[PDB]
Order: sequence, then C-alpha cells, then structure tokens
Amino acid sequence: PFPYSIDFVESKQNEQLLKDFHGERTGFVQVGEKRWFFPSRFKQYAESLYSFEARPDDTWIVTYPRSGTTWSQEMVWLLCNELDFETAKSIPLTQRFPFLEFHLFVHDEVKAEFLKENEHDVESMKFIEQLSQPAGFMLAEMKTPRFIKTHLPISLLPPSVFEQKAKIIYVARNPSDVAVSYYHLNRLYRTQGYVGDFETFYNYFEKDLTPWSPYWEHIKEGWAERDRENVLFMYYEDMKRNLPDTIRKTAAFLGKSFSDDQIDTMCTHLDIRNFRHNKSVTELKAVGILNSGEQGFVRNGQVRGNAEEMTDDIKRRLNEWTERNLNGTDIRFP
Ligand SMILES: [Cl-]
Repeated sequence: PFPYSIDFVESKQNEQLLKDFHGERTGFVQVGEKRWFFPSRFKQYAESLYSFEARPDDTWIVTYPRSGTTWSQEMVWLLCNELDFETAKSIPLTQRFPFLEFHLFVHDEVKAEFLKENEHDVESMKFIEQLSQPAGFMLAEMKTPRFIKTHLPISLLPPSVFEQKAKIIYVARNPSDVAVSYYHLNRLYRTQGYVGDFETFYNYFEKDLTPWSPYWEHIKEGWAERDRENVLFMYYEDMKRNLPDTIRKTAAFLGKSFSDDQIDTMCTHLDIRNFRHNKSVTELKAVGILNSGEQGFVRNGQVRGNAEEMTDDIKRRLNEWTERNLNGTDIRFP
C-alpha cells in the first residue's frame, strides 16, 4: 500500500512544463509532503516500485542525477566481481547494473515515435518495448547478487532495502556542477526532451520542478542515514580527488579485499583520461533515444568551477539557495 499522496502539478505550471519537456505528454506529479517530482507514469508504477523486494546481498547506488552515478556503478560492479574487466567491457552497464525506475520516463506517445524511427529493425523495437517494462521483473528473476541503480530518495526507496540491510552507496555532488550536468542530461535524453537554455532549466531546478527534486531534501535524507552500517555516503569531489582512498574505502565498506597492484589497475580504469573512452559513457545511441547532437558535453565536460553556461546572476542564486537550505546543518561540499 503506497503511503504518500500523488497529485498532478497545478494546471498552469503543468501546461508550461509540457511545453519545455517533450519527453512527457500527460503531465507531472508531486509525491507526499516533500513534493518529490516525477512524470505521470510514477502514478501508474508507485505501488510496484515501493513493494519491490530487496535482498540482503543487493548493492544499491542512490544519487541525485549526474552526481557521479555511472563512474560509481563501474567502480562498485568491478569491486564486487573480482575486478573482471573483461566481463565489465563485454556486458553493458545498464544490464550489469539495472536502473530500477527508468521505465517511468518512457511515455507511450514518445515510445511510438521511437518505434516509428526504428520500424524496420525488429530487435531495435523489442529493445525499445523492454525500456518501458520495469527492471524489477528481470531483477526478481536473478539468482546471483544484484546491482541496482536508483535516483529515488531514501523516503521513496522500497522499505525492503533498509529491512534487509542491503548495502547503499549514496553520492552527493555540489549543486553548481549538478545543475549544469543535469541540464545536459535533459538535452541528451529524448525521454526528458528538454528544448530550452540553461537559465530556464536552472529556474525549474531551483523550484524543485525537475525529476527526483527536491535536490536539497535528497541530499539531507542521504546525510541523515550515513551513520547506518549499510550506508556509505561520499561527496563526488572527494571521490574524484583521491582514487586510491576512494577505491579502498568503498572496497572495505563492501567487505572486499584487494592488493596494491589491484588498486592501481582500478585507479587506471577509473582515471578521467581512460573513463572518457569507457563504453558505459557512450544501445540507447543506436536506436536514437540519446540525442546525437548533444554529445559535446559527454566528450568535453565543463570548465571546472566556471561552466560557460554559468552567469554571475545564476552563480549568486546558487549561493543563496545553498545558504537557505544548508543553514543550521553540518553539510558542506568540499
Ligand atoms: Cl562535490
């Protein structure tokens, strides 16, 4: 029984969101007192998501979007699979490390466009249809330890995750870098279908009218669980600043043990230079669900601490938003 209210966004805001977000064609919902933001299919799948059955040997990665999720998944999958680089290379990360709630973001009317554009390839069409099915069905069938990615906040996780004490890695990333990266995610994924500029996107993000917002409630919930024995909380910039410490610490949290030589191969694999050529960074592309015109940011990233999309006005608003939300907490980005 799904315990929280699911209400459509107020009529006029909902109308404006549909003008700017072409990946959704019915509308957007806000969930419970914190008003967690989702497209319409959340209402259809809320019960089946919430009653998903975690296992005590599951490894969950829980992040706000573009908070180091793909890099962490690659690091974690390898640490839990005896550094099997060959298997990691040959099987896509989306199969090795499925995304619990991706199916929320495949609207029937957008799916029909994808199918039209791939109508002459039966395998492409099966792939697209599967995107719209819950990952939970194939996860439930697995008889080996599972690796689950989600952006669902702590308060919307299946209660079975904490009941079973499944291990959770929570990664937090500073809101300036999240805003710019999440903007690019919204342009890259036609399931989002965002058409506007960075400033219009920041306006939505600051109002918690982007999926999995409120951002600050996401971070605070993660911070409020980090003391549990089955939760490891890290800041994105700390993880990237010291790969050897990140790898050892993560390995230790997961109950795994590796040599200096093994830690070194994992540092090489996860180095920004090599990771830029990793398959998990570049299937979605082949059926044209990724926008091939938006691979600029994928190839190049942002100028560190001064994204070209950033304006002094938006910088100042990010500072004030940060102050309002972190005042009277001990949360501090590196
Ligand atoms: Cl950070």
